Amino acid sequence: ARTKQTQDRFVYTCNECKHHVETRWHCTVCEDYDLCITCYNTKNHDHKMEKLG
Amino acid sequence: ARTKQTQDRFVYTCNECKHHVETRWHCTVCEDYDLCITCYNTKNHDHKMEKLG
Ligand SMILES: [Cl-]
Ligand SMILES: [Cl-]
Ligand SMILES: [Zn+2]
Ligand SMILES: [Zn+2]
Ligand SMILES: [Zn+2]
Ligand SMILES: [Zn+2]
Repeated sequence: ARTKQTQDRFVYTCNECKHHVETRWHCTVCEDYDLCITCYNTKNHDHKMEKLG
Repeated sequence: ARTKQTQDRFVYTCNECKHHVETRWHCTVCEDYDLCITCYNTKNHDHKMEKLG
């Protein structure tokens, strides 16, 4: 038997271009700062970042 | 930036023992009939089944 269960998930946007991102450079210092790959390679953030997918 | 999004998913139980199942034998004929592996191997359903995980 199957039923529906409601749950949540995280959805990310690039803090710079405001676009939806799944692969993202995540700031290890800011609380809530992510960049798309293009913005990472264009306007680089002055904190250590990690690339998450 | 991250925010929460609400969404749903399917959760399955064994129609026989009523336990939660993730690996399950699914009836190809009934609309809503699943068996856990133990119940599949114990009280077999008189329809073709497929094993889903
Ligand atoms: Cl990159
Ligand atoms: Cl089996
Ligand atoms: Zn961007
Ligand atoms: Zn930062
Ligand atoms: Zn069962
Ligand atoms: Zn059946």
